[PDB]
Amino acid sequence: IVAKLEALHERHEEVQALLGDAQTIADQERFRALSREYAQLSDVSRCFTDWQQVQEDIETAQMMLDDPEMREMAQDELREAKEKSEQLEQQLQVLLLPKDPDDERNAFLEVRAGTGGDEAALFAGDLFRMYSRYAEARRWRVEIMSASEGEHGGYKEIIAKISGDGVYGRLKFESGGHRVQRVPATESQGRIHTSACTVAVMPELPDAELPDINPADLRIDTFRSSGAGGQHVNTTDSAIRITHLPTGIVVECQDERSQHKNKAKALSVLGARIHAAEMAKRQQAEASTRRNLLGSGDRSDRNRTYNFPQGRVTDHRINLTLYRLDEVMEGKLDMLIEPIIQEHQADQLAALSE
RNA sequence: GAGACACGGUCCAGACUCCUACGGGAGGCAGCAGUGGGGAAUAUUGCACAAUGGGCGCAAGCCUGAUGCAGCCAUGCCGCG
RNA sequence: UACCCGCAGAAGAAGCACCGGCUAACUCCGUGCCAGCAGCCGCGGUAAUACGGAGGGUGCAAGCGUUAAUCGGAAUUACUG
RNA sequence: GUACGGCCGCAAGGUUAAAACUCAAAUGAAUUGACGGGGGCCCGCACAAGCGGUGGAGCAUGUGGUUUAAUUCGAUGCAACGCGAAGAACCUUACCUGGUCUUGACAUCCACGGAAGUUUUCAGAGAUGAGAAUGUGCCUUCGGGAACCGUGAGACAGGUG
RNA sequence: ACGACCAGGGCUACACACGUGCUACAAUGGCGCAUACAAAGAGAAGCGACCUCGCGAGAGCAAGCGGACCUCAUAAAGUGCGUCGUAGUCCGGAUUGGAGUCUGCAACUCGACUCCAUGAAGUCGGAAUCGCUAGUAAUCGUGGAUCAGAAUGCCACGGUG
RNA sequence: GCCCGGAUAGCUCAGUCGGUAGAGCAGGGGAUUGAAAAUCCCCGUGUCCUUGGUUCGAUUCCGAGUCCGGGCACCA
RNA sequence: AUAUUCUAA
RNA sequence: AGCGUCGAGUCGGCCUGCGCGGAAGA
RNA sequence: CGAUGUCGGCUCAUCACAUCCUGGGGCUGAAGUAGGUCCCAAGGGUAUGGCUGUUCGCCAUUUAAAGUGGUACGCGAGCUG
Ligand SMILES: [Mg+2]
Ligand SMILES: [Mg+2]
Ligand SMILES: [Mg+2]
Ligand SMILES: [Mg+2]
Ligand SMILES: [Mg+2]
Ligand SMILES: [Mg+2]
Ligand SMILES: [Mg+2]
Ligand SMILES: [Mg+2]
Ligand SMILES: [Mg+2]
Ligand SMILES: [Mg+2]
Ligand SMILES: [Mg+2]
Ligand SMILES: [Mg+2]
Ligand SMILES: [Mg+2]
Ligand SMILES: [Mg+2]
Ligand SMILES: [Mg+2]
Ligand SMILES: [Mg+2]
Ligand SMILES: [Mg+2]
Ligand SMILES: [Mg+2]
Ligand SMILES: [Mg+2]
Ligand SMILES: [Mg+2]
Ligand SMILES: [Mg+2]
Ligand SMILES: [Mg+2]
Ligand SMILES: [Mg+2]
Ligand SMILES: [Mg+2]
Ligand SMILES: [Mg+2]
Ligand SMILES: [Mg+2]
Ligand SMILES: [Mg+2]
Ligand SMILES: [Mg+2]
Ligand SMILES: [Mg+2]
Ligand SMILES: [Mg+2]
Ligand SMILES: [Mg+2]
Ligand SMILES: [Mg+2]
Ligand SMILES: [Mg+2]
Ligand SMILES: [Mg+2]
Ligand SMILES: [Mg+2]
Ligand SMILES: [Mg+2]
Ligand SMILES: [Mg+2]
Ligand SMILES: [Mg+2]
Ligand SMILES: [Mg+2]
Repeated sequence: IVAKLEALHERHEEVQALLGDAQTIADQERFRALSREYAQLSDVSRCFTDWQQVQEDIETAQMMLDDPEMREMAQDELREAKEKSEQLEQQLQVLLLPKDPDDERNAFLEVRAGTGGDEAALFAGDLFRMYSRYAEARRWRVEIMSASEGEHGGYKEIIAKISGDGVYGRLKFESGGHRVQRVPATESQGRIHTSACTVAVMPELPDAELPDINPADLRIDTFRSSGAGGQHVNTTDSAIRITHLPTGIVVECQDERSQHKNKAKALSVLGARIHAAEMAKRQQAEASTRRNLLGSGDRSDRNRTYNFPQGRVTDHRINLTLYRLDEVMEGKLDMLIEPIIQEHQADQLAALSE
């Protein structure tokens, strides 16, 4: 975390090379993706320099006078300066806190039973409750589209839309395996069992606007229809082939004797086929996106472990362990989320162009 | 030819490599060393005919990558630090 | 060249595998069904003689392990049996 | 005992008969149990025979849940739920909010300075802080202490974590 | 500071679900008046008589008793006589208003008790389910621990049966 | 494009033809069970597709749409 | 006459 | 208008007449 | 309606220009090469196959280019069927 904020000072000075000189002013293109990079990590740098002024003072705060007598009375002045540097860390949060429009949008919280059968399902229930209680705290509107209840309680699957301002900015990190280690409720011998649940947090995609079939994006071919119908069918351009140039979808229609009916029928079909083909892409995109977020339901594939015996939650990607499980299960998730958002932004502002 | 259907002979055909004045020619490391390649992996383009053997010779000798030796490698066995 | 004699000075010369059982050799720290180990049985899910390091120990030693391959153990193709 | 091939068959199929791959077992008999909607024999308000309740009402009380700054922690089939608690207004109290302390509310150890106690005032929600009178006893080699209070250490105390 | 001190809050929250109790729905009863018959137990910062005052909870004054002595302390169901006459009642006593009492630095959150007023649900409880074999069940009072105060709980005690 | 039928509880369906809607399965609460089913008791559930009329009053009777299903779009 | 089921340390 | 200089007209609306473009086929 | 033979192919065409190529230009978000777009221009030129009765279309491979239309969607007293 501190090592990352050091890497900002590494990419703070090399950029701060040209102000009113002649090197990168030749092309405004490359300069545009450089001057704007400075601005983002400039606010964080100056605030970090203020924190890098207080640390070293602690190694000369123990004894400033020399003899131990007034040192403790003098330390109270440096103790107040330590409380000020604590507020600089409280600011650090706000300077990292993300400002990307994608974070503000709403989110579909999908929770599925991993390995553990009924026990997994009971813990899906405990996770969904934990998110629900976290969603109603900060005051979001959580509502259930699809539930599949387990035999002994909980859910085999629970899909809930969580609606507010900044949902997908705080729940994006819940995606993946959640491993639970406890004596289940479905357990006769008092044995500890290790179940997992998969959580997918997918952001709300702007519904799906079925667009108008622009006639300038059509090639319409008229020609003689095939088969029976005497002189009329010999001589009449009844048959329609509408080729949609964008997609490349082509629909032929010669079911009726009138070109107008055929053309009408073909536009209808070409509509249906264009609108079915794009809704297929969306399903595939969603299916693949979900597949990746979930991972396997196996106990080995996890971002977080909830060990009830020890009352330990341990996020595995930010090697963090808290003995505050009872709190976390009641939906005080800002013990776990905050750090993850810090270390995510620490990387974003460190690696943008590189 | 005593002996071969002949490793470093002949003829034909074939594929491959090379030379060519384009007409035509040349060649065969499964000797020793060595090169490329293949491979988990296997050595020096030494020295000498002094010894033992072989060819020819009356013999002296000449030839002998057989052989005797050296080089390389903990590859093994044995011995010693 | 083998071998012999002289000179100086401990001087120039120790590693490799293993230590849960089978199997000779045990403890501490770290990790927390992860990372990893593993010939078989198995070990590891916050008090690990089994993982990784350390200290100690055992076995081999200019080798030591691993892998491959063969017979053995296998009376598990049995002639012996 | 399957595939492929062969032979047989009207067919159904039979017959002959592999391999890959996979597991560290699979298996036989017997032993101790446990279990059976197996058998036999017994017992207990276990049923039956009775009597009175609970489940509905209002209230008490505990719990789950929900709520909350906090609703402290524990008990959870029988064998948790008027249970730990034989008694939460303060105290208790472990919880929350705010105000405070840092060898420290509670111990031992050392140095320094003071007898304790006694009344009284102000500020403060109180903790606490700042004053002012008021004593300077008890053991005594009248050198020293030990009755307990302050102040400074750093060994540690402290923790219903 | 996950240690320590303090004030004030909270453990008493309330769409709801369950357990354990209490009180009822009445006439084998209610109310009024009169009147019998227990056991067991507690008591010194304690139990507190008598007398006086108060509708009452209580208050004042104060004996006695570390108790087979004094106090708590009137047992109640029962019995006799009266009334009510089957009504949501002269059943039931929730809830709420007003006015008090006492404990306690302090009863707002959050005490118990008293008085006047108020007079809810409830007319014997669906599926179900509990206890009990005799001085038992059922029903009737009585005491104690904890405790300043604060039992319908608990632990004891007799009565009727 | 036209035509016939349909739109009623969460799902599948009755019903009514002017007033005052049901069923089964879901759902909720209780019970039974060591627990989950099955079972048992108690409950709730609808703007009667959307509009614009007629009417004192429309789920019901008109006239539009919308969605669904079933025809048909022919003679040549 | 009717009695199904019990994952995974 | 042209570039303060230069020395008579000048500017763009209205009413209306006739024309111009817009105007490619076997 | 006392008959004006109807698709496509074949053969043979002929005209228009709203130009596919070649010729001449303006503008270009025209550096060059190559394009875009609009104007002028009808002299000449303007695929062969696979599939399908096909017209159309898709596909293969060409070409400077494989124009768009009219002609009883030209052409059965010319062929096919
Ligand atoms: Mg030869
Ligand atoms: Mg050769
Ligand atoms: Mg060679
Ligand atoms: Mg190689
Ligand atoms: Mg030679
Ligand atoms: Mg051993
Ligand atoms: Mg082997
Ligand atoms: Mg053998
Ligand atoms: Mg067979
Ligand atoms: Mg066969
Ligand atoms: Mg019975
Ligand atoms: Mg009740
Ligand atoms: Mg609790
Ligand atoms: Mg608990
Ligand atoms: Mg505990
Ligand atoms: Mg416990
Ligand atoms: Mg309190
Ligand atoms: Mg505090
Ligand atoms: Mg307090
Ligand atoms: Mg409580
Ligand atoms: Mg009454
Ligand atoms: Mg007492
Ligand atoms: Mg009533
Ligand atoms: Mg009655
Ligand atoms: Mg008995
Ligand atoms: Mg009683
Ligand atoms: Mg008491
Ligand atoms: Mg009794
Ligand atoms: Mg099943
Ligand atoms: Mg004109
Ligand atoms: Mg005629
Ligand atoms: Mg032209
Ligand atoms: Mg011409
Ligand atoms: Mg000319
Ligand atoms: Mg073609
Ligand atoms: Mg034509
Ligand atoms: Mg024609
Ligand atoms: Mg023809
Ligand atoms: Mg003709």
